[PDB]
This record gives sequence, C-alpha cells and structure tokens, in this order.
Amino acid sequence: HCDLPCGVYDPAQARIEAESVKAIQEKMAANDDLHFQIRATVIKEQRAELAKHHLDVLWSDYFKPPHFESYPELHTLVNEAVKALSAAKASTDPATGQKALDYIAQIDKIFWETKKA
Amino acid sequence: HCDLPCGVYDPAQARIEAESVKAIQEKMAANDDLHFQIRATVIKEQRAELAKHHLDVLWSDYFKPPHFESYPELHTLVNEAVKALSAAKASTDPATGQKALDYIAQIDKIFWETKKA
Amino acid sequence: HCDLPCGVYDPAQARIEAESVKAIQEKMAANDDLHFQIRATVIKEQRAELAKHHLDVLWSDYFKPPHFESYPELHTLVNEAVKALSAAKASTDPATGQKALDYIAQIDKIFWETKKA
Amino acid sequence: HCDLPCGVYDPAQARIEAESVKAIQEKMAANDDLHFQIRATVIKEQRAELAKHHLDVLWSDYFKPPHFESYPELHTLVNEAVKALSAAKASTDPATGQKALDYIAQIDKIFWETKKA
Amino acid sequence: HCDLPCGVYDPAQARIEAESVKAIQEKMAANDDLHFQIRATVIKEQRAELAKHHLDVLWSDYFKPPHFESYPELHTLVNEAVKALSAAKASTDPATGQKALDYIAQIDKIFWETKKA
Amino acid sequence: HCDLPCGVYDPAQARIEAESVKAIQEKMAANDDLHFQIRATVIKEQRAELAKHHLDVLWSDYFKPPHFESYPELHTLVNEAVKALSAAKASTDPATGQKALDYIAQIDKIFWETKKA
Ligand code: 3NI
Ligand code: 3NI
Ligand code: 3NI
Ligand code: 3NI
Ligand code: 3NI
Ligand code: 3NI
Repeated sequence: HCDLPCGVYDPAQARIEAESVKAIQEKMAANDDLHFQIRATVIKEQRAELAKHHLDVLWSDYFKPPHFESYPELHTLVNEAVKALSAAKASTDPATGQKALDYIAQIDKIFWETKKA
Repeated sequence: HCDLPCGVYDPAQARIEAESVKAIQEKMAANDDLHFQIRATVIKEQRAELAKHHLDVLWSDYFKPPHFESYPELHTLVNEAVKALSAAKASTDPATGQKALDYIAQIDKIFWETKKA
Repeated sequence: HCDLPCGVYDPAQARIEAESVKAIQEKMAANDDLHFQIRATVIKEQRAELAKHHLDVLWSDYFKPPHFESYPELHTLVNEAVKALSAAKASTDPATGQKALDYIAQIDKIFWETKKA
Repeated sequence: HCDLPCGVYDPAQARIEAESVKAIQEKMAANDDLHFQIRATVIKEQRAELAKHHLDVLWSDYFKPPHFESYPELHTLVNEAVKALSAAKASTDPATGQKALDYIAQIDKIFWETKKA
Repeated sequence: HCDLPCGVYDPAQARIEAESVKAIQEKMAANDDLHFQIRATVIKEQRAELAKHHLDVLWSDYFKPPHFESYPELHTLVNEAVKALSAAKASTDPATGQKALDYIAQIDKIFWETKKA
Repeated sequence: HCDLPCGVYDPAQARIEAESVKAIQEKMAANDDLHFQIRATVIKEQRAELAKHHLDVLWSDYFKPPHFESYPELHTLVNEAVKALSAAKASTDPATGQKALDYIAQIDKIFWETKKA
C-alpha cells in the first residue's frame, strides 16, 4: 500500500477511517456546542480525506488491469465510494457516513475475492 | 480540488510534478554519485506521489458520472496514468517519466473539453 | 522546486492555490450556513498555506542573488504576497484573495523574465 | 483515534504498517540493487513511523489510568513496541520487524481485553 | 528526535507549541467573532497535536529504560501531559493550556537532569 | 508562528532542526555503512526542510515592514540562511551544517532586538 510495492493491503484502513467519520456525525447530533461542532467538522474532514486516500491507493496500486475487467463495476464502485466520502465531509447526517461504509463493504468483498483467486 | 468544493481544478498540478519526476530521472542518468543518487531517489518518490494524488483528485472529485459516460475510456486512462507514475518511482529511466507525462497529456485534453462543454 | 535541485519551477503552483483561496471566499459570500462556513474556513486555511509555501520556495530556491540585484523590489514583493495570503486566511472578503493574486501576478512576470536572460 | 474523541480505535492500524515494515525487510534481503535498497529504506522508514504514531495514539488517547492500573506492564510494553519499530527502521533484518509485531500482538490482546470489561 | 538517531532533543519543541495553544485560548476570550473562533479552534487543534507529537518522541525515542528506572513516575507524567494537551484541544479555557505547560515543565526538568548525568 | 496569529515565535525552532542537520553530518563522516548513509541522507533532508520552513515563517509572518526597514540586510540574511540549508541537504560535510547555524544565529539576534523594541 506504500508503492514499493510491499504486497500488504487491507480495505480495513479505509474502513476504520470511514467508521470514525460516521461516529463523529453521530456525536455531532448530541452536542450543539459551537466549539465542539467546529472541532468535529475539522476532524471529520481529516478522517474522510484519509479514507479517500486509502481507497485511492487500492484503486491505483492494488487492483490491476485484469481486476477491472473481471469486475466491470469496480471503477464505478470505487469512484462512488470516494464521492460518498466527499458527501460525508459536507454533511452531519450519519446516513452519509453509512453510505460510504456500504460502498467500502462492496469493495472489501471484491478485494478478498481477488486475494483468494 | 480541495473538496469544499472550490470549483478550481487544473491538470497542471499533476503535470508539473510529473515534469519534476522526469527531470530528476535525467539528472540521475548524468551523476552516479552515491549521495546524489540517494537524494534524487528520495525526492523523485515524493514528487511522483504528489502527481498521483493530483490525478486521483481529478478522478474522484472533478470528473462526474456524465463525464465517464461520455468518455468510456476515462477510468482506465487515469488508472494507467497513476500506475505509470508508480513505475516511474521504481525507475531511473526518463522514458518512464515521459510515459506518465503522455498519459497526463491525454487526461489534460479530456479535462479541458469537459470545461468548454 | 523540490530542492534536489530538479530545475523545474512554475509560479502556477502558487497561483492555482491562491485562486482556490479566492474562489472559496466568493462561495462564502453566498452561504451563511454554519457548517459550510466552518468547512470553507478550514479548507481556505489549508490552500492559503500551500500558496505561501510555493512562494517561499520560489524565493528561497529559484531566485538567486543576481535576481535580487536586477529586481531590488523582489524581496519586498514576495514578502507582501505571502503576507497578503495570511490576510486572506483571516478574511472572507474576496478582495483579500484578489490582492494576493495581484502580487503573485507581479512575481510571475518577474519569474518569466528571469527565465529569458 | 482522532482525538475528538470519536471512540473508534483498533490496533490493526499499527499492525498493518508493521506488517509492511517486515515485508519490506524480507524483500530487501533478496534484492541487493542499489536503487531498490534506497526506495525500500525510504518507504520502510515511513511505514515504521506511521506504526509508531498509531501506537502512541493508543497509549496517549485510548488507554486511561484505570487501564495502566490493571496492566502495570502496559507503559513498558508500548514503549518497547515503539522502540522495536525504531530498531526496525535501522535494520534490514526481518527479525526486527517481527519483534515489533510480537509486541503489537500483546498490545492488541490487552486492547481487546479492555473492550470486554 | 528524528529517529536516525541524531542525538539531538529539546523539550522546548513541545513547550513552544504548548505556549501557542495557551496564547490562542487567551485570545479566544477577547474576540467572539465567528470566523476568528473557527480559525482559533482549527489552529489550536494543530499546535496541540504537534506538542503531543514532540512529547511522544521524547517518551519513545529519548527516554530509555535507565531513565524510567531512575524516574518511576515518568511514564505517568508524559501520559498525563499528552492527555492535558487533548483536554486543551477540547477547551477555550487558558487553564487547560496552562496545565499542559506545567507538565511539560516537569518533563523538561527531568530531561536536563538526565542530560547532565 | 501558526498564522492565527498567535504571537508566539522563536528562532529556536529553526536552530534545533539545524543542529540535528549538523549532528547527522558528523555521524555520516564516521560511519560509511551504506544503509546508514541512506537513512542519514533521508532524515537530514527532512530536518533541513523543517529548518527552512521555520525560517520562512519568521520571514513571512513574524518580521513586519518596519523590521525590514530597520534592518535592510534581513531579507538577504534569511535568504542566505535557507540557501545554506539547501546546501547542507546536498552535503555530508558538517561545515555546511555549521554555516547554516551561523546564519540562524545572526537572525536570532535581530529577532530578539525587534522583540525588545
Ligand atoms: Ni505498501
Ligand atoms: Ni478544491
Ligand atoms: Ni524541485
Ligand atoms: Ni478518533
Ligand atoms: Ni532526531
Ligand atoms: Ni503561531
């Protein structure tokens, strides 16, 4: 995942950050304090960006040309996933964070399928 | 390009970093000094990574569904471009840096076409 | 611009980031939503910092003693440009982003003139 | 793990980076090419640093006084873990990468035990 | 402090950032403007994080087993110091920034004592 | 130094990093091990870059127009200091690291004079 290549990848990296994004959105609903809202937004932005980065790495480094042919929907799937994260950045609604997680789950399923192949 | 969204994008960002990658490769081909080789390698790795990031942003943030439908080869094009940058990281051959630049030129063409549309 | 040196420089890196700064300020004029204002501020802060960095690099790495001699006002100009960016970080008024862009245009003109000699 | 706090933590973050560190060391033993050795060193340094960061976060943010009371060896264990990672940075011997992984596994075991109580 | 190791360390790095944290909190009390509060919060978050990093480095890299043996309360002290910084991130009260500074001063004293010996 | 502004600055930040640069060069002169030379070069590059950044901040943020009027050679001094750091990046000779330290010491003196003004 470091581009050496090292041969070590795991959608878990993207997933954990996306989980923080949703968890933060849930907390933003229980505290309307201005400064908490600012910190939550700041931090959510950072974790969502990291989640996007991890997915980008899987897309550009892990997945090889043949994978996109075996899974015709893969390109679209990853693109929708990063866009869902961009949407989560601009929202306090936990549903947006969950949508990103749902796409990540689909990518994770394909990831392991290609690993066992 | 910052995901606000700000509406400001330019493949030039990716291109300038990719140009540094090739320039460094050419300089490495002319100075076999150990420490220069180390520094050149370290720095080439950083600039190539930045180039990959910029391309990832165009793909994930700027380009929208309509664009991918109008340009069915766009997904693969950007993917091959970033993969070319990964190959440039692992090489001192300027040809690898040029390959990355050629792909970026193709992405640049498509980018501006979508801007005028 | 990487300090190898690589021999590749372009004021465009600073300009593009400064354009994002102003573009963000313009979007802040149209929407008073709290979370949008927080995100806009956070991201504007980040792009203005990158813009200052790119200018600092031109100043520290690209421009040489002969350049400061030929253009006695260069030091002041670059210093005013980065200070203008600091002012843009602290403002939502597009006029501040415009002022930084104007200074950058002056630096850009001098830059290309030095590429001619 | 982001200090909001968000309530999301997992030693897996540290483990994955540590796994990359060991994997890189194994590759370095089999390929003596100078440029590969340089790139592998650069990247290993980066992943080991990330691994240390993740462990530092668990130690500073996740673990609380009651935990250090229940596990009087915890401070020492995490300190040994990060020191093991520093040792891996300075080594091409996969054994150092494995030692770090051994400590991370012990930290992981304690982490999950605190999730049961 | 860079993990080479270079043999150069100074608690002053953590202190200077902690001083900014407090100074920002002091300023937050004299200006209730929304955008200033947002920027102040964003920046305080960043400086507090850097302060935590510097302390983490002293703990993980500089302090060695003999030091922890000579100062049995050191682990707790550094851990409380970073936790104090996390508390400072979540507060506008200068008292939180002060508490972090006080722990840092304690660490600084111990640091120089181990340097004389 | 964080651009809030926070009112906290100290040339010591630049000095400490520059000290690491020289300390690393001294170590490089004594240990010819290939892997150590690689890691030392990689890390020296990073610390020198941080030193340059700290100096750039004093120049762009701390020093104001009146300061440059009172000390006409300040622009040149800082510029020479950062260029000396770039030279240190490209050298293993401790003398280059010392030259940067000498310039920083000159800047430090002017800095404290402006503080007392
Ligand atoms: Ni990897
Ligand atoms: Ni943008
Ligand atoms: Ni360069
Ligand atoms: Ni967190
Ligand atoms: Ni160090
Ligand atoms: Ni500051």
